[PDB]
Amino acid sequence: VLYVGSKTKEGVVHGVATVAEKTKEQVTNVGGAVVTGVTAVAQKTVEGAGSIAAATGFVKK
Amino acid sequence: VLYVGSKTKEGVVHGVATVAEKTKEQVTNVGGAVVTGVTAVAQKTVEGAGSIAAATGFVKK
Amino acid sequence: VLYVGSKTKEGVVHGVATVAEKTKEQVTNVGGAVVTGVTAVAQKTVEGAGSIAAATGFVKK
Amino acid sequence: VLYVGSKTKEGVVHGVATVAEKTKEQVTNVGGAVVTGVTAVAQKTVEGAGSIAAATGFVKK
Amino acid sequence: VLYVGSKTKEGVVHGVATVAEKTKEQVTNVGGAVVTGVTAVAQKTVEGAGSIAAATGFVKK
Amino acid sequence: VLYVGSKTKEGVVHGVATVAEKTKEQVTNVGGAVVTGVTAVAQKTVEGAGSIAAATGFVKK
Amino acid sequence: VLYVGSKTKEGVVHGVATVAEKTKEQVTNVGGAVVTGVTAVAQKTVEGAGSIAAATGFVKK
Amino acid sequence: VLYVGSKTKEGVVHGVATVAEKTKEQVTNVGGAVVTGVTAVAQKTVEGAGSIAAATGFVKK
Ligand SMILES: Cc1ccc2c(c1)sc(-c1ccc(N(C)C)cc1)[n+]2C
Ligand SMILES: Cc1ccc2c(c1)sc(-c1ccc(N(C)C)cc1)[n+]2C
Ligand SMILES: Cc1ccc2c(c1)sc(-c1ccc(N(C)C)cc1)[n+]2C
Ligand SMILES: Cc1ccc2c(c1)sc(-c1ccc(N(C)C)cc1)[n+]2C
Ligand SMILES: Cc1ccc2c(c1)sc(-c1ccc(N(C)C)cc1)[n+]2C
Ligand SMILES: Cc1ccc2c(c1)sc(-c1ccc(N(C)C)cc1)[n+]2C
Ligand SMILES: Cc1ccc2c(c1)sc(-c1ccc(N(C)C)cc1)[n+]2C
Ligand SMILES: Cc1ccc2c(c1)sc(-c1ccc(N(C)C)cc1)[n+]2C
Repeated sequence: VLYVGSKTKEGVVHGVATVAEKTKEQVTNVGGAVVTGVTAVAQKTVEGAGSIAAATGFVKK
Repeated sequence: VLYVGSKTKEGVVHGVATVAEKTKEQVTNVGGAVVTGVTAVAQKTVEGAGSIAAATGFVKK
Repeated sequence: VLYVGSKTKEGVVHGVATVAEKTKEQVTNVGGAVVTGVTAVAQKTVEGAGSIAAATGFVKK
Repeated sequence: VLYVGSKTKEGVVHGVATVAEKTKEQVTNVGGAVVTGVTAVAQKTVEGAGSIAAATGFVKK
Repeated sequence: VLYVGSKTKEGVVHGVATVAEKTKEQVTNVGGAVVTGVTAVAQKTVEGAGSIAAATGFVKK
Repeated sequence: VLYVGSKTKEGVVHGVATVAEKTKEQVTNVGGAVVTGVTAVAQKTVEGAGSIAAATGFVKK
Repeated sequence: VLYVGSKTKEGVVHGVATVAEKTKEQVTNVGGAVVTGVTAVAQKTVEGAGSIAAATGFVKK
Repeated sequence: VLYVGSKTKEGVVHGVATVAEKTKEQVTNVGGAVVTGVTAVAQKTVEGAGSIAAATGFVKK
């Protein structure tokens, strides 16, 4: 009955340095799912599913 | 009955430096799903599904 | 009845330095799922499934 | 009834330096699931399944 | 007699990302010389002295 | 008599990522010379002295 | 008489990632010379002295 | 008479990752010379003295 939060962190990203030097980056997709290059991502979910970088081929029900 | 939040963080991104030097970046998609290049993203969901970089091939019900 | 959080961390990423030098990066997908290059990702889920870099081939029910 | 958290850490990644020099990185997927290159990832799940880098071939029910 | 320069670089700085988070930065100088915080500086000198971040206490001739 | 330069580099800095988190940075100088924090600096000198981060106490001739 | 330079490098710095987390950084100088924190520095000198991070106490001639 | 340089390197630094976590860094100088923290430095000198991190107490001629 006396919750006291103070300077708390939940789902936090900080202090990120990235260098990426590429000559050729190619993605070829035929009927599927491709996720590429996810950087410095943060989230908080309450009462639900939390997905960040999810690829599902297909759902053929 | 006495929740006291103070300087709390939930789903936070800060301090991000990114350099990307590419000569050729190509994406070719035929009937699928492609997600590429997600940087410095933050969210908070209450009572729901929270997705950031999600690719689903297809839903053929 | 007297929860007192103070400077706590849950699902936190900080202080990350990355260099990536490639000449050719290629992804070829035919009806599947490919996830590539997930860096500096943090999340917190309450009452749900938490996935970060998940690839599912397909769901043929 | 008197939980007192102080400077605690749960699912935390910090102080990570990575260099990756490649001439050719290729992924070829035909109807499966491929996950590649997951770095500096942290999460905390309460009352749910927590997966980071999971690849499932397919679910044919 | 046939100098042919092509895409040459001399005194060049490029692709620099910097983050600096400080709570207190102080400089106290009494009769001296202080240089602080020189970032991403480039020069080319022909037939002369080239100095970038030089501090000389004093010249009492 | 047929100098042919092509894509040459002399005094070059590139691809630099820096993070600096400090609580207190102090410099106290009394009659001297202090140089601090020189990052990503490049120069080319022809027929002269080339100094980057030089501190001389004093010159009492 | 047929110098042919091609993709040559002289005094070059590239691909540098640095993280520095300090609580207290102090410099106290009384009549001397202090150099601190020189990162990712490159130079080329022709027909002269080349110094990068040089500290001289004093020159009392 | 037919010098042919090709993809040569002279005084080159590349691919450097550094993390430094300190609680207290102090320098106290009284009439001397202190050099501290030189990282990822490259130079090329022709017909001259090349010094990188040199500290001289004093020159009392
Ligand atoms: C910081 C924080 C976050 C959530 C949170 C609390 C504190 S306390 C609490 C709670 C949940 C269920 C019940 N009952 C049904 C008896 C009573 C309290 N929640 C859900
Ligand atoms: C900061 C914060 C946010 C939400 C929050 C609390 C604190 S505490 C609380 C709560 C949830 C359910 C119930 N019952 C059904 C007994 C009673 C209280 N919520 C929903
Ligand atoms: C920081 C924090 C977050 C959540 C949290 C607590 C502390 S304590 C608590 C709780 C859960 C279930 C029940 N009952 C059903 C007896 C009573 C209390 N929750 C849910
Ligand atoms: C830090 C922290 C996190 C969770 C947490 C506590 C403290 S204390 C607690 C709890 C769980 C169940 C019950 N009952 C049903 C008697 C009472 C308390 N939880 C769930
Ligand atoms: C790219 C470039 C820049 C300058 C440069 C050359 C090429 S070639 C040259 C030269 C210097 C001195 C003399 N003599 C006194 C015989 C003859 C030529 N300079 C001065
Ligand atoms: C790329 C480059 C840079 C400088 C440079 C050359 C090529 S070639 C040259 C030279 C210097 C002296 C003389 N004499 C006095 C015979 C003739 C040529 N310099 C000075
Ligand atoms: C790339 C490069 C840069 C400079 C350079 C050469 C090649 S070749 C050369 C030279 C120096 C001295 C003399 N004489 C006095 C006979 C003749 C040639 N320089 C000065
Ligand atoms: C790559 C490179 C760099 C320097 C360089 C050469 C090639 S070739 C050369 C040279 C020096 C002296 C003389 N004489 C006085 C006969 C002739 C040539 N240098 C000085």
